[PDB]
Amino acid sequence: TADLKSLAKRIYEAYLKNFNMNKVKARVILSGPPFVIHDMETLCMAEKTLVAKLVANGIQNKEAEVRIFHCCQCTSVETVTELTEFAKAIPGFANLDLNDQVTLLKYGVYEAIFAMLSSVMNKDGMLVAYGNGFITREFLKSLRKPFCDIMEPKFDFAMKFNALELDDSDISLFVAAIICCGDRPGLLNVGHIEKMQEGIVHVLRLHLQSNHPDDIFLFPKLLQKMADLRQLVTEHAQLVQIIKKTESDAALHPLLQEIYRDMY
Amino acid sequence: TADLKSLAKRIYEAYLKNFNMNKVKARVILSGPPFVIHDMETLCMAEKTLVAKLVANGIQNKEAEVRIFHCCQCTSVETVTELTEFAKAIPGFANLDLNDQVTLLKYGVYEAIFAMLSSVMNKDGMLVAYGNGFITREFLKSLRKPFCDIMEPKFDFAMKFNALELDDSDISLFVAAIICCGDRPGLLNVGHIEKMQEGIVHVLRLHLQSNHPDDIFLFPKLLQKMADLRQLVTEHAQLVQIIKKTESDAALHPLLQEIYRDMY
Ligand SMILES: CC[C@@H](Cc1ccc(OC)c(C(=O)NCc2ccc(Oc3ccc(F)cc3)c(F)c2)c1)C(=O)O
Ligand SMILES: CC[C@@H](Cc1ccc(OC)c(C(=O)NCc2ccc(Oc3ccc(F)cc3)c(F)c2)c1)C(=O)O
Repeated sequence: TADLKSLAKRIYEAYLKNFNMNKVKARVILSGPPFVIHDMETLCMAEKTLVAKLVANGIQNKEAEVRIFHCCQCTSVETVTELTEFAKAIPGFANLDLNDQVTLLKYGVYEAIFAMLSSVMNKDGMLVAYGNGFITREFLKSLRKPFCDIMEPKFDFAMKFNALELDDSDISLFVAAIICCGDRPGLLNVGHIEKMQEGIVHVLRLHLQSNHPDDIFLFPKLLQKMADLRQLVTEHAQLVQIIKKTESDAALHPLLQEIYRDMY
Repeated sequence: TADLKSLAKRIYEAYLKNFNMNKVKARVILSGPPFVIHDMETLCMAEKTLVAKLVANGIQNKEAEVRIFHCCQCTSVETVTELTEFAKAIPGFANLDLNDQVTLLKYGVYEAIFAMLSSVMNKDGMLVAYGNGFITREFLKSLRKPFCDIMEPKFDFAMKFNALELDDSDISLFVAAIICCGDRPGLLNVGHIEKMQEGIVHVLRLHLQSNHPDDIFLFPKLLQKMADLRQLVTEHAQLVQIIKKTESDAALHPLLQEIYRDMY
Protein backbone atom coordinates (compact mmCIF):
# COMPACT_ATOMS: atom_id res chain seq x y z
CA THR A 1 0.00 0.00 0.00
CA ALA A 2 1.34 3.45 -0.89
CA ASP A 3 0.02 5.15 2.26
CA LEU A 4 1.67 2.49 4.45
CA LYS A 5 4.90 2.56 2.38
CA SER A 6 4.85 6.31 2.98
CA LEU A 7 4.16 5.96 6.70
CA ALA A 8 7.26 3.77 6.98
CA LYS A 9 9.33 6.35 5.06
CA ARG A 10 7.95 9.29 7.09
CA ILE A 11 9.03 7.51 10.26
CA TYR A 12 12.43 6.54 8.82
CA GLU A 13 12.95 10.08 7.65
CA ALA A 14 12.01 11.42 11.07
CA TYR A 15 14.52 8.99 12.59
CA LEU A 16 17.39 10.00 10.31
CA LYS A 17 16.65 13.64 10.98
CA ASN A 18 16.23 13.56 14.78
CA PHE A 19 18.94 11.15 16.03
CA ASN A 20 22.55 12.28 15.91
CA MET A 21 23.74 8.68 15.60
CA ASN A 22 22.32 6.13 13.24
CA LYS A 23 23.50 2.63 12.48
CA VAL A 24 25.08 3.37 9.09
CA LYS A 25 27.05 6.25 10.63
CA ALA A 26 28.00 4.14 13.64
CA ARG A 27 29.21 1.28 11.45
CA VAL A 28 31.41 3.55 9.37
CA ILE A 29 33.10 4.85 12.53
CA LEU A 30 33.35 1.37 14.08
CA SER A 31 35.19 0.12 10.98
CA GLY A 32 37.93 2.77 11.03
CA PRO A 33 39.54 7.25 14.41
CA PRO A 34 37.61 7.42 17.73
CA PHE A 35 39.81 7.75 20.82
CA VAL A 36 39.89 4.39 22.63
CA ILE A 37 39.05 4.36 26.35
CA HIS A 38 40.29 0.99 27.68
CA ASP A 39 41.79 1.83 31.09
CA MET A 40 41.93 4.60 33.70
CA GLU A 41 44.81 6.42 31.96
CA THR A 42 42.82 6.69 28.72
CA LEU A 43 39.55 7.52 30.54
CA CYS A 44 41.31 10.52 32.09
CA MET A 45 42.82 11.52 28.74
CA ALA A 46 39.44 11.33 27.01
CA GLU A 47 37.88 13.35 29.79
CA LYS A 48 40.35 16.21 29.26
CA THR A 49 39.67 16.22 25.48
CA LEU A 50 35.98 15.31 25.20
CA VAL A 51 34.34 16.37 28.48
CA ALA A 52 36.98 18.77 29.80
CA LYS A 53 34.52 20.74 31.99
CA LEU A 54 33.89 17.72 34.22
CA VAL A 55 37.53 17.09 35.27
CA ALA A 56 38.47 20.77 35.77
CA ASN A 57 38.14 20.66 39.60
CA GLY A 58 41.47 19.19 40.73
CA ILE A 59 41.21 16.92 43.77
CA GLN A 60 37.51 17.93 43.89
CA ASN A 61 36.69 15.60 40.96
CA LYS A 62 34.56 12.54 41.62
CA GLU A 63 35.68 8.90 41.62
CA ALA A 64 36.01 7.53 38.06
CA GLU A 65 32.97 5.26 38.35
CA VAL A 66 30.79 8.21 39.32
CA ARG A 67 32.12 10.42 36.50
CA ILE A 68 31.25 7.64 34.03
CA PHE A 69 27.79 7.30 35.57
CA HIS A 70 27.23 11.05 35.17
CA CYS A 71 28.37 11.00 31.54
CA CYS A 72 26.04 8.03 30.80
CA GLN A 73 23.14 10.05 32.29
CA CYS A 74 24.08 13.09 30.20
CA THR A 75 23.99 10.81 27.15
CA SER A 76 20.53 9.54 28.16
CA VAL A 77 19.21 13.09 28.66
CA GLU A 78 20.32 14.00 25.16
CA THR A 79 18.63 10.91 23.73
CA VAL A 80 15.36 11.71 25.52
CA THR A 81 15.34 15.08 23.76
CA GLU A 82 15.91 13.36 20.41
CA LEU A 83 13.22 10.77 21.16
CA THR A 84 10.77 13.54 22.11
CA GLU A 85 11.09 15.27 18.73
CA PHE A 86 11.04 12.01 16.79
CA ALA A 87 7.74 11.11 18.41
CA LYS A 88 5.93 13.80 16.42
CA ALA A 89 6.17 11.94 13.12
CA ILE A 90 4.24 8.94 14.43
CA PRO A 91 0.76 9.44 12.95
CA GLY A 92 -1.60 10.61 15.60
CA PHE A 93 1.06 11.05 18.26
CA ALA A 94 0.80 14.84 18.25
CA ASN A 95 -3.01 14.45 18.13
CA LEU A 96 -2.91 12.64 21.48
CA ASP A 97 -3.75 14.30 24.76
CA LEU A 98 -0.70 16.15 26.07
CA ASN A 99 -0.75 14.03 29.22
CA ASP A 100 -0.80 10.82 27.18
CA GLN A 101 2.20 12.01 25.15
CA VAL A 102 4.06 12.45 28.44
CA THR A 103 3.10 8.98 29.74
CA LEU A 104 4.08 7.25 26.52
CA LEU A 105 7.48 8.93 26.47
CA LYS A 106 7.94 8.28 30.19
CA TYR A 107 7.77 4.46 29.90
CA GLY A 108 9.11 4.26 26.38
CA VAL A 109 12.31 6.34 26.41
CA TYR A 110 14.58 3.82 28.20
CA GLU A 111 13.30 0.93 26.14
CA ALA A 112 14.09 2.96 23.05
CA ILE A 113 17.47 4.07 24.52
CA PHE A 114 18.64 0.50 25.06
CA ALA A 115 17.34 -0.66 21.68
CA MET A 116 19.19 2.17 19.90
CA LEU A 117 22.34 1.75 22.01
CA SER A 118 22.80 -1.59 20.23
CA SER A 119 23.56 0.33 17.02
CA VAL A 120 26.74 1.76 18.53
CA MET A 121 27.82 -1.40 20.35
CA ASN A 122 29.84 -4.36 19.22
CA LYS A 123 31.17 -7.30 21.23
CA ASP A 124 34.26 -5.27 22.21
CA GLY A 125 32.80 -1.92 23.29
CA MET A 126 30.71 1.05 22.19
CA LEU A 127 30.86 4.51 20.69
CA VAL A 128 30.60 7.45 23.09
CA ALA A 129 30.66 11.24 22.94
CA TYR A 130 28.94 11.83 19.59
CA GLY A 131 31.07 9.19 17.90
CA ASN A 132 34.45 10.59 19.05
CA GLY A 133 35.32 7.88 21.58
CA PHE A 134 35.09 4.13 21.85
CA ILE A 135 34.94 2.68 25.37
CA THR A 136 35.76 -0.97 25.77
CA ARG A 137 33.32 -3.49 27.17
CA GLU A 138 36.11 -4.97 29.29
CA PHE A 139 36.88 -1.56 30.81
CA LEU A 140 33.19 -1.10 31.68
CA LYS A 141 33.24 -4.56 33.27
CA SER A 142 36.25 -3.51 35.34
CA LEU A 143 34.40 -0.70 37.17
CA ARG A 144 33.68 -1.47 40.80
CA LYS A 145 30.26 -2.69 41.74
CA PRO A 146 27.54 -1.55 41.38
CA PHE A 147 28.59 0.58 38.41
CA CYS A 148 29.88 -2.34 36.34
CA ASP A 149 26.49 -4.03 36.77
CA ILE A 150 24.73 -1.20 34.84
CA MET A 151 26.67 -1.93 31.72
CA GLU A 152 26.99 -5.60 30.79
CA PRO A 153 23.26 -6.48 30.62
CA LYS A 154 22.97 -3.80 27.92
CA PHE A 155 25.71 -5.44 25.88
CA ASP A 156 24.05 -8.85 26.42
CA PHE A 157 20.82 -7.44 24.98
CA ALA A 158 22.55 -5.66 22.14
CA MET A 159 24.59 -8.63 20.95
CA LYS A 160 21.43 -10.68 20.36
CA PHE A 161 19.54 -7.67 18.97
CA ASN A 162 22.38 -6.91 16.54
CA ALA A 163 22.32 -10.53 15.33
CA LEU A 164 18.91 -9.77 13.79
CA GLU A 165 20.77 -7.48 11.34
CA LEU A 166 18.14 -4.75 11.35
CA ASP A 167 18.76 -1.53 9.49
CA ASP A 168 17.73 2.01 10.31
CA SER A 169 14.46 1.55 8.31
CA ASP A 170 13.55 -1.29 10.65
CA ILE A 171 14.75 0.31 13.86
CA SER A 172 12.86 3.56 13.28
CA LEU A 173 9.58 1.59 13.09
CA PHE A 174 10.57 -0.49 16.14
CA VAL A 175 11.28 2.62 18.22
CA ALA A 176 7.95 4.09 17.11
CA ALA A 177 6.22 0.82 18.12
CA ILE A 178 7.92 1.06 21.55
CA ILE A 179 6.66 4.61 22.08
CA CYS A 180 3.05 3.81 21.10
CA CYS A 181 2.47 0.93 23.61
CA GLY A 182 -1.14 1.23 24.68
CA ASP A 183 -0.64 -0.84 27.84
CA ARG A 184 1.42 1.79 29.68
CA PRO A 185 0.08 2.59 33.16
CA GLY A 186 -1.80 5.87 33.57
CA LEU A 187 -3.08 6.41 30.01
CA LEU A 188 -6.20 8.54 29.48
CA ASN A 189 -7.25 7.57 25.92
CA VAL A 190 -6.17 3.91 25.75
CA GLY A 191 -8.38 3.17 22.79
CA HIS A 192 -6.94 5.89 20.58
CA ILE A 193 -3.39 4.82 21.50
CA GLU A 194 -4.14 1.18 20.64
CA LYS A 195 -5.37 2.19 17.21
CA MET A 196 -2.32 4.42 16.78
CA GLN A 197 -0.10 1.52 17.84
CA GLU A 198 -1.89 -0.96 15.60
CA GLY A 199 -1.18 1.25 12.58
CA ILE A 200 2.54 1.43 13.34
CA VAL A 201 2.75 -2.27 14.19
CA HIS A 202 0.89 -3.04 10.95
CA VAL A 203 3.46 -1.02 8.97
CA LEU A 204 6.31 -2.66 10.91
CA ARG A 205 5.02 -6.14 10.08
CA LEU A 206 4.70 -5.38 6.36
CA HIS A 207 8.06 -3.59 6.29
CA LEU A 208 9.85 -6.54 7.86
CA GLN A 209 8.26 -8.91 5.33
CA SER A 210 9.51 -6.62 2.53
CA ASN A 211 13.02 -5.89 3.92
CA HIS A 212 13.83 -9.28 5.51
CA PRO A 213 12.21 -11.95 3.30
CA ASP A 214 14.78 -14.44 4.59
CA ASP A 215 13.50 -14.43 8.24
CA ILE A 216 9.87 -15.49 8.49
CA PHE A 217 9.84 -15.08 12.30
CA LEU A 218 11.38 -11.58 12.42
CA PHE A 219 8.15 -9.82 13.46
CA PRO A 220 7.45 -12.08 16.47
CA LYS A 221 11.15 -11.97 17.35
CA LEU A 222 10.86 -8.18 17.57
CA LEU A 223 7.67 -8.41 19.63
CA GLN A 224 9.71 -10.53 22.03
CA LYS A 225 12.55 -7.97 22.04
CA MET A 226 10.00 -5.33 23.13
CA ALA A 227 9.04 -7.49 26.10
CA ASP A 228 12.71 -8.16 26.82
CA LEU A 229 13.40 -4.43 26.81
CA ARG A 230 10.62 -3.79 29.32
CA GLN A 231 12.22 -6.28 31.68
CA LEU A 232 15.65 -4.78 31.00
CA VAL A 233 14.33 -1.37 32.01
CA THR A 234 12.68 -2.71 35.18
CA GLU A 235 15.98 -4.28 36.15
CA HIS A 236 17.89 -1.11 35.19
CA ALA A 237 15.65 1.08 37.34
CA GLN A 238 16.20 -1.23 40.32
CA LEU A 239 19.96 -1.04 39.92
CA VAL A 240 19.78 2.76 39.55
CA GLN A 241 17.77 2.88 42.80
CA ILE A 242 20.49 0.83 44.54
CA ILE A 243 23.10 3.31 43.33
CA LYS A 244 21.01 6.31 44.44
CA LYS A 245 20.68 4.86 47.93
CA THR A 246 24.21 3.55 48.43
CA GLU A 247 26.43 6.00 46.46
CA SER A 248 26.03 9.53 47.90
CA ASP A 249 28.18 10.98 45.09
CA ALA A 250 26.08 9.68 42.19
CA ALA A 251 23.39 12.33 41.83
CA LEU A 252 20.54 11.64 39.42
CA HIS A 253 19.91 14.23 36.78
CA PRO A 254 16.46 15.81 37.45
CA LEU A 255 15.00 14.92 34.02
CA LEU A 256 15.90 11.29 34.58
CA GLN A 257 14.62 11.44 38.15
CA GLU A 258 11.20 12.42 36.82
CA ILE A 259 11.29 9.61 34.24
CA TYR A 260 12.08 7.08 36.94
CA ARG A 261 9.57 8.54 39.41
CA ASP A 262 6.70 6.07 39.86
CA MET A 263 7.82 4.14 36.79
CA TYR A 264 8.25 0.60 38.21
CA THR B 1 46.20 31.04 29.01
CA ALA B 2 46.52 34.62 27.76
CA ASP B 3 48.02 33.66 24.38
CA LEU B 4 45.16 31.22 23.75
CA LYS B 5 42.54 33.71 25.04
CA SER B 6 44.06 36.14 22.55
CA LEU B 7 44.06 33.63 19.70
CA ALA B 8 40.34 33.14 20.24
CA LYS B 9 39.78 36.92 20.23
CA ARG B 10 41.98 37.46 17.14
CA ILE B 11 39.87 34.90 15.28
CA TYR B 12 36.59 36.35 16.58
CA GLU B 13 37.73 39.81 15.62
CA ALA B 14 38.70 38.60 12.16
CA TYR B 15 35.24 37.03 11.86
CA LEU B 16 33.35 40.18 12.87
CA LYS B 17 35.45 42.21 10.48
CA ASN B 18 35.31 39.97 7.38
CA PHE B 19 31.71 38.64 7.27
CA ASN B 20 28.94 41.03 6.32
CA MET B 21 26.42 39.02 8.34
CA ASN B 22 26.94 37.80 11.85
CA LYS B 23 24.53 36.10 14.19
CA VAL B 24 23.83 39.10 16.45
CA LYS B 25 23.05 41.23 13.37
CA ALA B 26 20.95 38.46 11.85
CA ARG B 27 18.94 38.00 15.05
CA VAL B 28 18.16 41.70 15.31
CA ILE B 29 16.78 41.69 11.77
CA LEU B 30 14.92 38.38 12.28
CA SER B 31 13.13 39.87 15.31
CA GLY B 32 11.75 42.94 13.52
CA PRO B 33 11.73 45.13 8.11
CA PRO B 34 13.12 42.70 5.47
CA PHE B 35 10.89 42.22 2.43
CA VAL B 36 9.19 38.80 2.68
CA ILE B 37 9.47 36.46 -0.31
CA HIS B 38 6.79 33.78 0.19
CA ASP B 39 5.35 33.21 -3.30
CA MET B 40 6.04 33.93 -6.98
CA GLU B 41 4.42 37.40 -6.84
CA THR B 42 6.73 38.49 -4.01
CA LEU B 43 9.80 36.78 -5.57
CA CYS B 44 9.25 38.91 -8.68
CA MET B 45 8.73 42.05 -6.59
CA ALA B 46 11.92 41.43 -4.61
CA GLU B 47 13.81 40.81 -7.82
CA LYS B 48 12.84 44.23 -9.20
CA THR B 49 13.93 45.96 -5.95
CA LEU B 50 16.91 43.90 -4.76
CA VAL B 51 18.42 42.27 -7.87
CA ALA B 52 16.86 44.45 -10.58
CA LYS B 53 19.62 43.73 -13.16
CA LEU B 54 18.65 40.05 -13.35
CA VAL B 55 14.98 40.53 -14.35
CA ALA B 56 15.59 43.38 -16.84
CA ASN B 57 15.37 41.13 -19.95
CA GLY B 58 11.60 40.82 -20.54
CA ILE B 59 10.52 37.42 -21.86
CA GLN B 60 14.26 36.58 -22.02
CA ASN B 61 14.40 36.07 -18.23
CA LYS B 62 14.98 32.57 -16.89
CA GLU B 63 12.46 30.33 -15.10
CA ALA B 64 12.05 31.35 -11.44
CA GLU B 65 13.82 28.25 -10.09
CA VAL B 66 16.88 29.02 -12.19
CA ARG B 67 16.95 32.71 -11.17
CA ILE B 68 16.90 31.59 -7.51
CA PHE B 69 19.67 29.10 -8.19
CA HIS B 70 21.79 31.85 -9.77
CA CYS B 71 21.20 34.21 -6.84
CA CYS B 72 22.17 31.44 -4.36
CA GLN B 73 25.42 30.95 -6.31
CA CYS B 74 26.10 34.69 -6.29
CA THR B 75 25.62 34.58 -2.51
CA SER B 76 28.09 31.68 -2.25
CA VAL B 77 30.68 33.49 -4.39
CA GLU B 78 30.50 36.48 -2.07
CA THR B 79 30.92 34.25 0.98
CA VAL B 80 33.97 32.55 -0.53
CA THR B 81 35.61 35.97 -0.84
CA GLU B 82 34.81 36.70 2.81
CA LEU B 83 36.06 33.28 3.89
CA THR B 84 39.30 33.81 1.94
CA GLU B 85 40.15 37.01 3.81
CA PHE B 86 39.10 35.61 7.18
CA ALA B 87 41.50 32.72 6.71
CA LYS B 88 44.49 35.02 7.18
CA ALA B 89 43.92 35.49 10.91
CA ILE B 90 44.25 31.78 11.64
CA PRO B 91 47.79 31.49 13.05
CA GLY B 92 50.06 29.97 10.51
CA PHE B 93 47.51 29.99 7.71
CA ALA B 94 49.32 32.70 5.74
CA ASN B 95 52.60 30.90 6.52
CA LEU B 96 51.34 27.82 4.67
CA ASP B 97 52.37 26.96 1.14
CA LEU B 98 50.22 28.90 -1.32
CA ASN B 99 48.99 25.64 -2.84
CA ASP B 100 47.97 24.33 0.58
CA GLN B 101 46.02 27.52 1.28
CA VAL B 102 44.10 26.88 -1.95
CA THR B 103 43.37 23.22 -1.08
CA LEU B 104 42.18 24.05 2.41
CA LEU B 105 39.81 26.72 1.13
CA LYS B 106 38.67 24.46 -1.69
CA TYR B 107 37.27 21.72 0.59
CA GLY B 108 36.43 23.99 3.48
CA VAL B 109 34.39 26.84 1.94
CA TYR B 110 31.08 24.97 1.50
CA GLU B 111 31.30 23.38 4.92
CA ALA B 112 31.82 26.84 6.33
CA ILE B 113 29.04 28.29 4.09
CA PHE B 114 26.44 25.84 5.38
CA ALA B 115 27.56 26.24 9.00
CA MET B 116 27.29 30.04 8.75
CA LEU B 117 24.01 29.92 6.81
CA SER B 118 22.43 28.58 10.01
CA SER B 119 22.94 32.01 11.59
CA VAL B 120 20.48 33.59 9.17
CA MET B 121 17.97 30.73 9.18
CA ASN B 122 15.07 29.97 11.45
CA LYS B 123 12.40 27.29 11.15
CA ASP B 124 10.33 29.54 8.87
CA GLY B 125 12.89 30.85 6.36
CA MET B 126 16.15 32.76 5.98
CA LEU B 127 17.63 36.18 5.39
CA VAL B 128 18.78 36.98 1.84
CA ALA B 129 20.31 39.90 -0.04
CA TYR B 130 22.53 41.39 2.66
CA GLY B 131 19.72 41.22 5.22
CA ASN B 132 17.12 43.03 3.09
CA GLY B 133 14.89 40.05 2.29
CA PHE B 134 13.52 37.04 4.08
CA ILE B 135 12.60 34.03 1.91
CA THR B 136 10.30 31.46 3.41
CA ARG B 137 11.29 27.85 3.88
CA GLU B 138 7.89 26.77 2.53
CA PHE B 139 8.42 28.81 -0.64
CA LEU B 140 11.82 27.17 -1.16
CA LYS B 141 10.15 23.78 -0.66
CA SER B 142 7.61 24.71 -3.33
CA LEU B 143 10.21 25.06 -6.12
CA ARG B 144 10.08 22.27 -8.67
CA LYS B 145 12.55 19.45 -8.38
CA PRO B 146 15.51 19.36 -8.34
CA PHE B 147 15.83 22.95 -7.11
CA CYS B 148 13.71 22.41 -3.99
CA ASP B 149 16.02 19.53 -3.03
CA ILE B 150 19.01 21.93 -2.69
CA MET B 151 17.36 23.84 0.08
CA GLU B 152 15.67 21.75 2.75
CA PRO B 153 18.69 19.64 3.83
CA LYS B 154 20.40 22.94 4.71
CA PHE B 155 17.51 23.93 6.95
CA ASP B 156 17.52 20.44 8.51
CA PHE B 157 21.21 20.91 9.37
CA ALA B 158 20.73 24.45 10.60
CA MET B 159 17.82 23.72 12.91
CA LYS B 160 19.89 21.21 14.89
CA PHE B 161 23.02 23.40 14.71
CA ASN B 162 21.08 26.42 15.98
CA ALA B 163 19.78 24.35 18.92
CA LEU B 164 23.37 24.32 20.24
CA GLU B 165 22.95 28.08 20.85
CA LEU B 166 26.45 29.01 19.72
CA ASP B 167 27.45 32.64 19.49
CA ASP B 168 29.74 34.40 17.06
CA SER B 169 32.76 33.76 19.40
CA ASP B 170 32.10 30.05 19.05
CA ILE B 171 31.28 30.02 15.36
CA SER B 172 34.40 31.96 14.36
CA LEU B 173 36.57 29.25 15.98
CA PHE B 174 34.43 26.51 14.40
CA VAL B 175 34.81 27.99 10.92
CA ALA B 176 38.56 28.30 11.49
CA ALA B 177 38.64 24.62 12.60
CA ILE B 178 36.78 23.69 9.37
CA ILE B 179 39.31 25.51 7.21
CA CYS B 180 42.37 23.95 8.91
CA CYS B 181 41.39 20.25 8.41
CA GLY B 182 44.63 18.40 7.80
CA ASP B 183 42.93 15.41 6.18
CA ARG B 184 41.92 17.23 2.99
CA PRO B 185 43.03 15.43 -0.19
CA GLY B 186 46.02 16.87 -2.03
CA LEU B 187 47.85 18.61 0.83
CA LEU B 188 51.61 19.19 0.54
CA ASN B 189 52.60 19.92 4.17
CA VAL B 190 50.13 17.75 6.12
CA GLY B 191 52.19 17.85 9.27
CA HIS B 192 52.30 21.63 9.50
CA ILE B 193 48.54 21.82 8.85
CA GLU B 194 47.82 19.27 11.59
CA LYS B 195 49.78 21.33 14.09
CA MET B 196 48.01 24.47 12.89
CA GLN B 197 44.67 22.68 13.25
CA GLU B 198 45.54 21.29 16.67
CA GLY B 199 46.20 24.82 17.95
CA ILE B 200 42.82 26.08 16.75
CA VAL B 201 40.99 22.98 17.97
CA HIS B 202 42.76 23.36 21.32
CA VAL B 203 41.52 26.96 21.59
CA LEU B 204 38.04 25.91 20.47
CA ARG B 205 37.86 23.23 23.18
CA LEU B 206 38.94 25.64 25.93
CA HIS B 207 36.66 28.39 24.62
CA LEU B 208 33.62 26.11 24.64
CA GLN B 209 34.39 25.03 28.22
CA SER B 210 34.56 28.74 29.20
CA ASN B 211 31.53 29.99 27.20
CA HIS B 212 29.20 26.98 27.56
CA PRO B 213 29.83 25.50 31.03
CA ASP B 214 26.33 24.03 30.95
CA ASP B 215 27.02 21.58 28.04
CA ILE B 216 29.83 19.16 28.85
CA PHE B 217 29.54 17.43 25.44
CA LEU B 218 29.59 20.59 23.30
CA PHE B 219 33.09 20.01 21.90
CA PRO B 220 32.41 16.46 20.65
CA LYS B 221 29.01 17.60 19.40
CA LEU B 222 30.81 20.16 17.24
CA LEU B 223 33.33 17.59 16.03
CA GLN B 224 30.31 15.59 14.88
CA LYS B 225 28.81 18.65 13.16
CA MET B 226 32.07 18.98 11.17
CA ALA B 227 31.67 15.41 9.95
CA ASP B 228 27.98 16.04 9.24
CA LEU B 229 28.90 19.10 7.19
CA ARG B 230 31.36 17.10 5.09
CA GLN B 231 28.59 14.66 4.23
CA LEU B 232 26.21 17.55 3.57
CA VAL B 233 28.68 19.00 1.09
CA THR B 234 29.22 15.64 -0.65
CA GLU B 235 25.47 15.33 -1.06
CA HIS B 236 25.18 18.97 -2.17
CA ALA B 237 27.83 18.53 -4.85
CA GLN B 238 26.00 15.47 -6.19
CA LEU B 239 22.74 17.38 -6.43
CA VAL B 240 24.53 20.31 -8.11
CA GLN B 241 25.98 17.85 -10.65
CA ILE B 242 22.45 16.53 -11.37
CA ILE B 243 21.28 20.09 -12.00
CA LYS B 244 24.27 20.86 -14.25
CA LYS B 245 23.52 17.80 -16.37
CA THR B 246 19.74 18.03 -16.54
CA GLU B 247 19.00 21.80 -16.46
CA SER B 248 20.64 23.48 -19.49
CA ASP B 249 19.65 26.94 -18.17
CA ALA B 250 21.37 26.64 -14.79
CA ALA B 251 24.94 27.68 -15.55
CA LEU B 252 27.53 27.27 -12.81
CA HIS B 253 29.50 30.33 -11.89
CA PRO B 254 33.18 29.72 -12.85
CA LEU B 255 34.56 30.27 -9.31
CA LEU B 256 32.18 27.66 -7.98
CA GLN B 257 32.94 25.35 -10.89
CA GLU B 258 36.60 25.37 -9.86
CA ILE B 259 35.68 24.69 -6.22
CA TYR B 260 33.58 21.71 -7.25
CA ARG B 261 36.14 20.45 -9.77
CA ASP B 262 37.65 17.19 -8.48
CA MET B 263 36.22 17.85 -5.03
CA TYR B 264 34.20 14.65 -4.40
C1 LIG C 1 23.63 5.86 34.12
C2 LIG C 1 22.97 4.80 33.23
C3 LIG C 1 22.10 5.36 32.10
C4 LIG C 1 21.70 4.28 31.09
C5 LIG C 1 22.87 3.63 30.37
C6 LIG C 1 23.16 2.29 30.55
C7 LIG C 1 24.22 1.68 29.91
C8 LIG C 1 24.99 2.41 29.01
O1 LIG C 1 26.00 1.87 28.28
C9 LIG C 1 26.36 0.51 28.52
C10 LIG C 1 24.70 3.78 28.78
C11 LIG C 1 25.47 4.69 27.89
O2 LIG C 1 25.07 5.84 27.69
N1 LIG C 1 26.59 4.23 27.33
C12 LIG C 1 27.46 5.10 26.55
C13 LIG C 1 28.47 5.84 27.41
C14 LIG C 1 29.40 5.13 28.11
C15 LIG C 1 30.36 5.75 28.89
C16 LIG C 1 30.34 7.13 28.97
O3 LIG C 1 31.28 7.74 29.78
C17 LIG C 1 32.25 8.52 29.19
C18 LIG C 1 33.13 9.10 30.09
C19 LIG C 1 34.15 9.90 29.62
C20 LIG C 1 34.26 10.08 28.27
F1 LIG C 1 35.26 10.90 27.80
C21 LIG C 1 33.42 9.52 27.36
C22 LIG C 1 32.39 8.70 27.82
C23 LIG C 1 29.38 7.85 28.31
F2 LIG C 1 29.39 9.20 28.41
C24 LIG C 1 28.44 7.23 27.51
C25 LIG C 1 23.65 4.36 29.48
C26 LIG C 1 20.78 5.97 32.59
O4 LIG C 1 20.18 5.42 33.55
O5 LIG C 1 20.34 6.96 31.94
C1 LIG D 1 23.01 27.08 -5.69
C2 LIG D 1 23.29 26.49 -4.30
C3 LIG D 1 24.45 27.14 -3.54
C4 LIG D 1 24.48 26.72 -2.06
C5 LIG D 1 23.25 27.10 -1.26
C6 LIG D 1 22.42 26.13 -0.74
C7 LIG D 1 21.29 26.46 -0.01
C8 LIG D 1 21.01 27.80 0.25
O1 LIG D 1 19.97 28.20 1.03
C9 LIG D 1 19.05 27.21 1.50
C10 LIG D 1 21.86 28.80 -0.24
C11 LIG D 1 21.66 30.27 -0.07
O2 LIG D 1 22.52 31.07 -0.46
N1 LIG D 1 20.53 30.69 0.50
C12 LIG D 1 20.20 32.11 0.58
C13 LIG D 1 19.49 32.62 -0.66
C14 LIG D 1 18.26 32.10 -0.99
C15 LIG D 1 17.57 32.55 -2.09
C16 LIG D 1 18.14 33.52 -2.88
O3 LIG D 1 17.45 33.93 -4.00
C17 LIG D 1 16.97 35.23 -4.05
C18 LIG D 1 16.29 35.54 -5.22
C19 LIG D 1 15.77 36.81 -5.38
C20 LIG D 1 15.92 37.70 -4.35
F1 LIG D 1 15.41 38.96 -4.52
C21 LIG D 1 16.55 37.41 -3.19
C22 LIG D 1 17.09 36.14 -3.01
C23 LIG D 1 19.39 34.00 -2.59
F2 LIG D 1 19.92 34.96 -3.39
C24 LIG D 1 20.08 33.58 -1.48
C25 LIG D 1 22.96 28.43 -1.00
C26 LIG D 1 25.83 26.79 -4.10
O4 LIG D 1 26.02 25.63 -4.54
O5 LIG D 1 26.71 27.68 -4.03
